[PDB]
Amino acid sequence: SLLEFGKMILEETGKLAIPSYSSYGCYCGWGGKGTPKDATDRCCFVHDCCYGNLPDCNPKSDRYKYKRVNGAIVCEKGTSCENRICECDKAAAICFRQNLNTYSKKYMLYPDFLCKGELKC
Ligand SMILES: CN(C)Cc1c[nH]c2c(CCCO)cccc12
Repeated sequence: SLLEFGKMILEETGKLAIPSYSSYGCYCGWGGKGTPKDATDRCCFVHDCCYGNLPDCNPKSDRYKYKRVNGAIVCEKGTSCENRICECDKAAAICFRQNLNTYSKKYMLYPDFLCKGELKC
């Protein structure tokens, strides 16, 4: 669910999902069009694609369970939708973690008209 993914992002990064990632660039949160601005945005693009692979699942509301096994996120057994949503969100959090070194506040609240360039999943 949206709230769980926000917790997973805070644990990984130390940044609150809202407002650090909720409006970042051309793909994070509401959005998803044009050429991703940077590596963090590419994380959101992949995440957006990952959700798109699951048209009959509801990632905002569906709650999954996960644990930590060496500080590592480990998705636990639930429904097939919940399992698949978890793996999507786990990849995004890790991706954000991996790219904190290039995170830029200038891409926060990025303008929609500046998101141009087709990019398929
Ligand atoms: C409670 N709810 C309002 C939280 C929320 C809104 N947008 C979010 C994003 C967007 C980052 C990925 O697209 C990530 C994690 C949580 C949120």
